[PDB]
Amino acid sequence: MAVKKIAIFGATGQTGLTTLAQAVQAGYEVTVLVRDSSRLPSEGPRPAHVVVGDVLQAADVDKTVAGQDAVIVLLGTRNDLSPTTVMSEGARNIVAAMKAHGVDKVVACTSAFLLWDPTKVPPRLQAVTDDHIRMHKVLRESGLKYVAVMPPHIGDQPLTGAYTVTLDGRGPSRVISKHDLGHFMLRCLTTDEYDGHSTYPSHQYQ
Amino acid sequence: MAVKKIAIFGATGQTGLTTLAQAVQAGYEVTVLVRDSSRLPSEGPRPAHVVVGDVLQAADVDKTVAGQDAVIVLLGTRNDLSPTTVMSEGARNIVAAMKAHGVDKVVACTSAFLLWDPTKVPPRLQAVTDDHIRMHKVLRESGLKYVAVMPPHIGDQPLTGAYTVTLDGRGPSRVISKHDLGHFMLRCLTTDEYDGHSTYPSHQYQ
Ligand SMILES: NC(=O)c1ccc[n+]([C@@H]2O[C@H](COP(=O)([O-])OP(=O)(O)OC[C@H]3O[C@@H](n4cnc5c(N)ncnc54)[C@H](OP(=O)(O)O)[C@@H]3O)[C@@H](O)[C@H]2O)c1
Ligand SMILES: NC(=O)c1ccc[n+]([C@@H]2O[C@H](COP(=O)([O-])OP(=O)(O)OC[C@H]3O[C@@H](n4cnc5c(N)ncnc54)[C@H](OP(=O)(O)O)[C@@H]3O)[C@@H](O)[C@H]2O)c1
Ligand SMILES: O=C(O)c1cc(/C=C/c2ccc(O)c(C(=O)O)c2)ccc1O
Ligand SMILES: O=C(O)c1cc(/C=C/c2ccc(O)c(C(=O)O)c2)ccc1O
Repeated sequence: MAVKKIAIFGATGQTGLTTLAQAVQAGYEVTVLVRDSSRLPSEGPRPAHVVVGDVLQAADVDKTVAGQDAVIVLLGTRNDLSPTTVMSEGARNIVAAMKAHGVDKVVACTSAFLLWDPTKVPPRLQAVTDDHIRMHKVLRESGLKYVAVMPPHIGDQPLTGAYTVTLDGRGPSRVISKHDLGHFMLRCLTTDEYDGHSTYPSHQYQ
Repeated sequence: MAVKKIAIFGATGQTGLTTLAQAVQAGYEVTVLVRDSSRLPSEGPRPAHVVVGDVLQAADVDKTVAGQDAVIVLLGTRNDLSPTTVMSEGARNIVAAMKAHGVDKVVACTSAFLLWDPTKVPPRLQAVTDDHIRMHKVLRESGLKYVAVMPPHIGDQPLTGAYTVTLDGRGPSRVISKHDLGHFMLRCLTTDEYDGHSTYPSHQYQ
């Protein structure tokens, strides 16, 4: 494995949990950053390394990024649609840590709304989308090998590995399962073909 | 009317650098106040006059404002997430220097959060937004000819010169390219129509 040690940010979240499970099964040595109050469930798969802290603390992000081959970012605000900078400021700390530690590959999830006409983004999601836009700018400007993953609705359908990946535009379906989205984040570790592109994974579950 | 000499504050910032370059290419005689001259580009368009100093030092500001026809303010304190008064104290120094040297025109950048409901502000941006509000009041109460430029997200898109400007309200998208924002800063030097108004520049970048 050319990529074997990875940091996952957001591993306790909807997509992070299945991404972690798939990564451990695939043989990755995974380091996670978890907030003190929200640890990984005791029954689930165990990462190799756990850092307890906050993506808003440069020190905690540095500890998580040190020694890795690549970074997966699945940060979010769960059900909370309020104005926030946690994703963009978290990305700022991640970029600084990758540069300091010689890590180049970052696969980071924002949203397909970054490929929408802004006048059609639902107003209830505008505040979160605003921080996705801020995040994407931070990562694009970093000069790192950045894969911008921009999914549409994240659903509960199965892992298929059969989804479409649309480059630099909206794809033909409006859903991706959380399991397939995690599968795609990990696929991006094994190829350079999506570096510098936006990617829209989607599938028809049938 | 004929503005030929301008001071730019914040010329080494994201918007400042392109405003400066555009001003020099268009023929303005530009004076900049910079804390570190190595943060100015060594190649291409270069300002006519460089004052090395700090906007918090009244004598440095006075030396920058002396002899100008108008002032552009693109100050910012990106890293401050808790109460901060750099921009508003800078604006007090600028206003005092403008009055002492007979400079009547100031075009200054705050943010579109000043046009929207306060709960739109992400918590980590509350402090900078409070100081934007303080700087806006300093400039409004000065009696100077003041164009308040209140942009949304500042993006990276190429200069278009085709953006929308809405007066005393919001408008189309929630993004303006730094290049288009700089272009609009300079357009405000050539007209009185925005004096005493708030302006919201935005555009759709396809
Ligand atoms: N739901 C959709 O249909 C959809 C569609 C497109 C895009 N998106 C975006 O896709 C991304 C992933 O969504 P998701 O549903 O998988 O994520 P999620 O369930 O909202 O999980 C968010 C993850 O980020 C962690 N996190 C939040 N703040 C943190 C902080 N300060 N420090 C460290 N970790 C922090 C959370 O940890 P905790 O356990 O401590 O909370 C959690 O692990 C999000 O950005 C979302 O906006 C979602
Ligand atoms: N999407 C956005 O980022 C956004 C959106 C809406 C509004 N705004 C606001 O737009 C304005 C311009 O934003 P920007 O991103 O273009 O600015 P920026 O890149 O953060 O640049 C800030 C400028 O102000 C200078 N500065 C800071 N403190 C100074 C001091 N004590 N003395 C002299 N100069 C000082 C900086 O000089 P140094 O190079 O020496 O640091 C730099 O030139 C800001 O006020 C910002 O809050 C930004
Ligand atoms: O909390 C949430 O629910 C949430 C939802 C989103 C939805 C993103 C999206 C983009 C493009 C799409 O086409 C569709 C669709 O079609 O369903 C959905 C983004 C961020 C979120 O935090
Ligand atoms: O530190 C920073 O980077 C910073 C960023 C800002 C951004 C303010 C703003 C206003 C209206 C907006 O719509 C949006 C958007 O859409 O992203 C953003 C302000 C002050 C800052 O110091």
